Amino acid sequence: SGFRKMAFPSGKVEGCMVQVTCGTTTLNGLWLDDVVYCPRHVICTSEDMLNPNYEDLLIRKSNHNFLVQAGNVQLRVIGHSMQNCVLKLKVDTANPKTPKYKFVRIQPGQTFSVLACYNGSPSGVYQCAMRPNFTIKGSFLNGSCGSVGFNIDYDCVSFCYMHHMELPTGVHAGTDLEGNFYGPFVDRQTAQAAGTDTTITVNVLAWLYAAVINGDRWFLNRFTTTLNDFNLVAMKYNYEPLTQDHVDILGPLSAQTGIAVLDMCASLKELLQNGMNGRTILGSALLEDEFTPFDVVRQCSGVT
Amino acid sequence: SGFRKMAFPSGKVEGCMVQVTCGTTTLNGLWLDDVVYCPRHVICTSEDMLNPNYEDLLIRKSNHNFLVQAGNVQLRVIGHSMQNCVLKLKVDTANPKTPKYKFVRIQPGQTFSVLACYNGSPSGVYQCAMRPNFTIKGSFLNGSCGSVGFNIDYDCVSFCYMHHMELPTGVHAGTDLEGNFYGPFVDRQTAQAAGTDTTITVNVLAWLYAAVINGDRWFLNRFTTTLNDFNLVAMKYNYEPLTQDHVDILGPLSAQTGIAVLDMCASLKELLQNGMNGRTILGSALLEDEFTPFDVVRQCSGVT
Ligand SMILES: Cc1ccncc1CC(=O)Nc1cccc2c1CNCC2
Ligand SMILES: Cc1ccncc1CC(=O)Nc1cccc2c1CNCC2
Repeated sequence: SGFRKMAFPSGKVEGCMVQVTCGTTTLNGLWLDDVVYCPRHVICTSEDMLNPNYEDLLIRKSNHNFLVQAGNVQLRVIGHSMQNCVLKLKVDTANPKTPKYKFVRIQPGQTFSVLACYNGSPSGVYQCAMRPNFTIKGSFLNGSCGSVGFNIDYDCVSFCYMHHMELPTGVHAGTDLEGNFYGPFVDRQTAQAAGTDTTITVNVLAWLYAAVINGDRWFLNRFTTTLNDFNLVAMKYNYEPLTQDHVDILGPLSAQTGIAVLDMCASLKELLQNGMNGRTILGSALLEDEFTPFDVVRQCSGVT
Repeated sequence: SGFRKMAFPSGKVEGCMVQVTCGTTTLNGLWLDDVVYCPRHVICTSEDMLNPNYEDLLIRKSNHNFLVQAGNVQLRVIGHSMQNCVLKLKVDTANPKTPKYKFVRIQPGQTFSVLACYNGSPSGVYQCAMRPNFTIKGSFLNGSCGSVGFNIDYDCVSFCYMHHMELPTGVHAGTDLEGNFYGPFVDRQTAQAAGTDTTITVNVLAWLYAAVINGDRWFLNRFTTTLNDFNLVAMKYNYEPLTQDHVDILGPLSAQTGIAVLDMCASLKELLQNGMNGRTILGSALLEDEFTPFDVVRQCSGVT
């Protein structure tokens, strides 16, 4: 029992972190096989930041300008290419610690672990969700760029995020491992609107099921609702509309607890309309949306 | 910017996890050098649980009865001994992945990361605090016993906790790595009173400083207080009394922000007396006490 905001064990990812320096800029790279992936803004100086012409800046660089260091050893760079907002530095040595891996583009509302790094060294690990507006609320300081987000399925690490930028609002933006930004963001030092965010309804319901499984049941009520009625409430409270696909994904948790999804929706409806009245659920005084239904089942079943 | 409940990178600890089986019981062990540490209750059956005579149960066991498996390879057990509530299984092979390590007994109110494991395999990592009453609010299922808590200082892992038990209340109890329980707990299947818990005042103030550093400042007020006046409020709200040692530990955060510790105490006093009024601080609707002043500085400075 107990329910925590659990991250994946970061070991397989720690073995891939390297430091990449170009000119006077240092950030993190991800070394998989004989390629090191890092944000392309490593080639920028301070004057470039506002409106960089990455193609021109990269043309002034040669393989020997990209200093890649894996802990204490130096990697020899034999190729460089830009793919969207990432640089791919071909090195002459395959990473001996390369785990089984995939590059994936996650959907908004999905969760992943971040291994925050500075100078190629891991500092900490935390779990977060990709917001519906494609930002993440991380913990990143200057030098953390190139830190990655990932999920693990037994022995396979699916890398889904590489950190690039902190928006003026203090929220974070980045790319998939092919260098495509999540959201409308560009790698420029400029104010950039992040869309209106919403609460991930299916995740809140998953977390309410986790609460019931772990003994927090005070919020269960005598009511039910419909998808239409619940969605009128979700609209008013800036929650994502619930669909039958979301109900279907909540099926295993509904079966385990015996609480029909629409009955849990009626509990969530009452919590939205009345608040918590100074009470808590799983140690939180707000409705938590950073656990997917898959996360709840995994944590509640002890998947390793 | 941003502030997260960050765990240490778990890689150095993942390399030490093994599975220990004795009879029909399987749990986790920690393999450091040529010794495997695990909870002594691995030698119990279901009838033993209520009042085990561990000395007698251990006498019926021989080295070959303790099956230790590190991933896919079997370790040869050449010695066994019980030290308090832990068993130490001497093996013929030193763990090649043994990091630099220490065994430490942490103080209540201090924080650490837990690498939850099942069958010797890591499932997830999370950060928590040792409560003032010596329990931890973890996320542990049957089979997680032997999972450990730790802190990391550059390359040295200080192991501070080994998981043993879930109390009937759903909170967790365990030992230091010498097998001494934190708190009054015994490794028996019985109802055991956990003392009255309190909120870790110095940690809440550290987290309020983290909030100010990261932009959440609405709670700052025009007031100040004294240690005596603040402690009358801490008493009423079940908070640990603040001492000059706690004020001194908050010195670096007070210096960085320019907010005197007693002025932050007056902000905390107003939050205790009036609540949050439906507002949030660092994404929380309650006063968070699982970050020490050291954690706040480490996260805010990017220590790797
Ligand atoms: C300060 C910080 C904190 C947390 N996470 C990231 C950062 C740095 C950042 O946003 N860098 C950046 C992002 C887009 C483009 C460029 C840069 C840097 N100059 C080159 C052009
Ligand atoms: C079920 C669970 C969930 C989370 N964490 C731990 C557990 C198991 C547990 O409390 N075991 C235990 C703790 C003290 C003593 C003994 C045992 C087992 N039998 C032997 C004597």
